[PDB]
Amino acid sequence: ATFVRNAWYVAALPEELSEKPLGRTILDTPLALYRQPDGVVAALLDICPHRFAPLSDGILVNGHLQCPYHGLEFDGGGQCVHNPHGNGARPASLNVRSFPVVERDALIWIWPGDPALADPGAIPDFGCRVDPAYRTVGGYGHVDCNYKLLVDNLMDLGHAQYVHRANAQTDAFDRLEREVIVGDGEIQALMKIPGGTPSVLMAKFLRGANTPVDAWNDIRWNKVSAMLNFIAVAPEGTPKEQSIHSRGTHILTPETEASCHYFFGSSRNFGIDDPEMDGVLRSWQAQALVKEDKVVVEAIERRRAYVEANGIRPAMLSCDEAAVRVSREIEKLEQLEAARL
Amino acid sequence: ATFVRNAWYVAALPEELSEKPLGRTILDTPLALYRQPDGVVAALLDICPHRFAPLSDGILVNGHLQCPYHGLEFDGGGQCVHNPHGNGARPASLNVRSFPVVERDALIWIWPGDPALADPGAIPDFGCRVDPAYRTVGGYGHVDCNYKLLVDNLMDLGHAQYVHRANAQTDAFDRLEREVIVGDGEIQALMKIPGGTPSVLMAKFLRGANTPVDAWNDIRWNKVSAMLNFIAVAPEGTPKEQSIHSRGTHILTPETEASCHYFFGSSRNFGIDDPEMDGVLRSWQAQALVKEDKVVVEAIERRRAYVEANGIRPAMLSCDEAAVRVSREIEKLEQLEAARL
Amino acid sequence: ATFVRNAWYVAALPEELSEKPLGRTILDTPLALYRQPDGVVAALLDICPHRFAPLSDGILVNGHLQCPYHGLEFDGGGQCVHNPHGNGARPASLNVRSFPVVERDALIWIWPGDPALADPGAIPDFGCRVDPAYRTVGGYGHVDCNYKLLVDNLMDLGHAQLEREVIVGDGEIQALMKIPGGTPSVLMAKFLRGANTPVDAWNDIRWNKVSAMLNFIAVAPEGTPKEQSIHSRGTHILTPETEASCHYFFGSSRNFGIDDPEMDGVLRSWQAQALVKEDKVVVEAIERRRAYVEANGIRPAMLSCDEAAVRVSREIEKLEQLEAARL
Ligand SMILES: COc1c(Cl)ccc(Cl)c1C(=O)O
Ligand SMILES: COc1c(Cl)ccc(Cl)c1C(=O)O
Ligand code: FES
Ligand code: FES
Ligand code: FES
Ligand SMILES: [Fe+3]
Ligand SMILES: [Fe+3]
Repeated sequence: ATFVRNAWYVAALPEELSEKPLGRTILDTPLALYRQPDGVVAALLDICPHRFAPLSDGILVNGHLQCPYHGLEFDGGGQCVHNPHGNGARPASLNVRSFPVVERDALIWIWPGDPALADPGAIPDFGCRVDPAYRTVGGYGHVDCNYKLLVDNLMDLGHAQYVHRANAQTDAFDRLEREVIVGDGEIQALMKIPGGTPSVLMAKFLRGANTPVDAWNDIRWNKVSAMLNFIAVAPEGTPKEQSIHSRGTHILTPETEASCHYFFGSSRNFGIDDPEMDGVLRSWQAQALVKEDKVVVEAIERRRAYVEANGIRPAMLSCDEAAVRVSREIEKLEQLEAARL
Repeated sequence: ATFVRNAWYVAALPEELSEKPLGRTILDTPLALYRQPDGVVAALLDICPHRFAPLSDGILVNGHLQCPYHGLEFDGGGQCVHNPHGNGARPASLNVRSFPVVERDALIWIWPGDPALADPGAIPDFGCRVDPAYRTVGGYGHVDCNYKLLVDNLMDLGHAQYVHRANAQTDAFDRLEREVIVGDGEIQALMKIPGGTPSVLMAKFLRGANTPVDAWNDIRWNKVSAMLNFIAVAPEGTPKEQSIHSRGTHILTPETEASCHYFFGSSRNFGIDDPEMDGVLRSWQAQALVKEDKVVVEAIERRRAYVEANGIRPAMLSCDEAAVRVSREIEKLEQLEAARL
Repeated sequence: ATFVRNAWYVAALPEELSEKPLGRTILDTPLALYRQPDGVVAALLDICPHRFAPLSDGILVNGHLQCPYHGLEFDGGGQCVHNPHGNGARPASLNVRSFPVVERDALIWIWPGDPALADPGAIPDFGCRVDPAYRTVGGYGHVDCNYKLLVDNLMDLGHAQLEREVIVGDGEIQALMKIPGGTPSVLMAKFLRGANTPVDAWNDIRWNKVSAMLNFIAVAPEGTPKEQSIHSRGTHILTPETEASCHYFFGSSRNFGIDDPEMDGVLRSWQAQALVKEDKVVVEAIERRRAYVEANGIRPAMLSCDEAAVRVSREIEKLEQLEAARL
């Protein structure tokens, strides 16, 4: 019920779309997502103007989505291009809502609010995902929790030390150094674990290479819920700019008030042509983000009723600065909109 | 929550009942339906007056339904005929509600509203179901949608062109001619598809007959949600009367506000003694009515919250006349009751 | 939504707890139940004060439960004993609620209400469960019905077909039934292979504040004190989970065939000792009909066998009102 509608959200990964429509709900709005014959992606309200049937269950005819119930056909703009009934007239009332959609950086961005306020120049920058110098692998995940819980999770990558201990635990955690940068529509949480033994996973990034290492876990947040992290590890004490790293795509899109879509990926500049390294990253993604994080956040969502019924508020720790700031920016965006209508 | 209680509804097909009670919910009312030893069907509120146990889980004793919890026995009138506890007294408070029920035309009709207003002369006529000149086959189906969505579906038989695309397909759909006839508690939609290629179904009807054909697809609606259609097809261009036909039973009974029972059947006057034609009708029903229709309407029900939250109203086409009229008669009946009671 | 919070409820059987926390909901309150290294059971609100993660999914560190999300560690009192972040300060806001818990009679009792009113002297007496003269076997069961339906069932003395007698005390109610000789079938199956000749049967049940019951099933030759008879005291305790679901703790404490594995298996069966499948179908079915009975104005029609149940039911209702009246 409480969403920030005026903003770009990822609705799907390119590989998920085709001429066969995908039905997906974004911010409590059912959408029919498909790629037209010319390759351009279209996003229509998944509700036929005639009798509300799911257009996503239909097929393309002459490149146009055909409602499976009574045959009305629509173009990517939501305009009804064919009515096989009676005089076959096509009054404006037969047009269906179409959403602004942009395919960029191997992501399908959608604007669920006022289409007049849709500005592609405001789409977060995830260029590394299509940078030939980087190798990108990732996937999709559905989680039964409010998207904000996952934003919190990610804005404190420090949870890895426990929730993903088997892979990310470090014996230098106590020596953690952290800063928070607030910018124009952007917040960054910087983390540096100095001179520690590489973690199981960082050891894999360096290929079983132990030796005293330096690690960085930064994360950038952009308006609403799009984040890109910086996971780097380098021996002794080398520069952070000359180190091996992975820029992780971590984007959340609310489905319902208590559920969300999770788009994740890894864009690395090492072992670029190595199927095994691809396996490590995918294995990590499947185990950490899709299961371990899922377990915790889904359990937290189940306890929301109790915390709200009672007057329980969270007790912040020294690692929550970035998360609280992001959280407050989102709350402000919610309030602005609530004040628009 | 919103039902027209003062009307006869089909609660079950005769073959569904026996001495073993059937538990079924009609208009949010749980019923225990069974056939007594003398063969007369009884309908009791499926809630024991003692501690609310489901009488439908009990068995008959001396022809009386015995509650499975503590043994109170009831007769078809809902009267408690035996109390095995203490002095075994049977105060009126132990009687359970019994509903007016009539077995006619191979259908079990029940009156869930004001019992004093129940009048068997008001039961729709489905005589063809027990006419020795007709061969009748059918069945039952449960659907997760408000019953009105299925009334719309049936009153707008045209959808078969796209929904049943593989069976009811017709190359004369654009040469369609409709005719609506209004009446008291009765509305009829007539449709004709002359001089065209028969669909696979009609083909199987005329035993794979060659040459063009003249079909007939009418449907009659009676107060609330009981319909009988007329599917006729004839060699080339012959009369509508002498034509081989099937009178289809299509009756809906709401279960909950978002779910309903669907009683269907075919009463044909051709291939009467042919197990195969039987298979042709049973297959169609299983395929078209239970599978294909189910999908479309259940998806529409899931989109109700969104259309209501927003102010979306349906955009009617030239094929919606009969459906809109029926829909308006039902709405009026709802209003009368809402007023009346 | 409607619970009597100020009372002791069984949250688990001893054998269910260990250093690996058990997550369980009691009266709509999620709990993390575990046994510390010294063997003492602890019960914490299963909600970390930091960001609400389930402590029940964590593990013990130095004998302290560690939240699986960001590592805060707590002691059995709910006090935060370690914060691995920043200056590692531990302000009182990091403490988590801890519930009064007592392990007695091979049962884990918890007080979910006003912690100030909790008094261990008020815990029902189930001593037979740890009496060396008795052999006790039992188990756990979950049921999708309001706990009151099971209280009714039990107060209707194993109805699966001096004399009558119902005693009403304070926070306690007993229903006694002594049946000389027999008419349908007596002597009982287990009691069979012991004590013959004319006998006397016994089937009583004791109810204690809210939903804890202990029954008495016994038999002895002609005239004989129910004390020295061949008997079994059945533990039948219910603890609401949600308004429409509950936990069922059951057990048998017998003084016969004490060293005989044969009987344990049957005396440990959920269907044979707590509720036959056929009856479980009934209480869950009754729960599904609550909406209809409430929507309409349907009230139950009592029979001659409902006396004990109605009385217990009325004592519970009074307890509900007392608490409600507070707030
Ligand atoms: C969750 O953030 C990560 C951490 Cl903490 C370590 C390694 C990786 Cl690949 C990621 C990632 O971006 O998925
Ligand atoms: C759905 O109504 C029908 C149509 Cl449109 C064509 C053929 C048949 Cl058999 C039926 C039927 O009664 O099921
Ligand atoms: S509901 Fe889409 S054409 Fe009828
Ligand atoms: S609930 Fe039917 S006899 Fe007791
Ligand atoms: S939620 Fe428990 S330490 Fe953060
Ligand atoms: Fe994580
Ligand atoms: Fe259909």
